[PDB]
Amino acid sequence: YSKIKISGTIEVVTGLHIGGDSPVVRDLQTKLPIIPGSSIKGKMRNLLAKHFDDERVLRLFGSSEKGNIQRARLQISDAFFSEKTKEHFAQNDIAYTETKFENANPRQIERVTRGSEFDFVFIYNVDEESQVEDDFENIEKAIHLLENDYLGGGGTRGNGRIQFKDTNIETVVGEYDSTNLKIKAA
Ligand SMILES: [Ca+2]
Repeated sequence: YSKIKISGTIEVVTGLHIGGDSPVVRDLQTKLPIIPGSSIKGKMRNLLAKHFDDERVLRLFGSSEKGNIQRARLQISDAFFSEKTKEHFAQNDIAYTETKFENANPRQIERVTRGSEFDFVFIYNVDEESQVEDDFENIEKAIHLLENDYLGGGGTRGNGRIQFKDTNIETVVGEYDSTNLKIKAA
């Protein structure tokens, strides 16, 4: 048994709207935009399932469907608005959200602006040492699929594109040697 921490940055590539007229979802303590763990997870899971419910998907993301309750190896935090974004956007006078009319019948839609970065954390639970590499390959695949799709609303009109970067993998509990694990971007 071991826990492996995967951390890095999610960068908004096109305006991101994940909702709670239509405000974006926020961290209740800071009032800043947040990318909920369940949004990231839901898309990774769906995209990976669609790529191959399939045991490689299930053991990674779990299932609460009737008769087959398997626990998730992979836990996905909320991704929080980074300090670096705060400092950079503040100094250079860049908007971190903005509100547009949709495409008094138009809805008013807020989005997180491109260049906004969020710190993310995934925790991987080593329930089976022999499966870690295949699992990390599948996590990598899921991230790639997510980068070629979108999060949130307005996806099919171009919104919600994101990019993962500056990822780091550390064994935080246990002796599993994770130094050879790597999430290859693109
Ligand atoms: Ca490492």
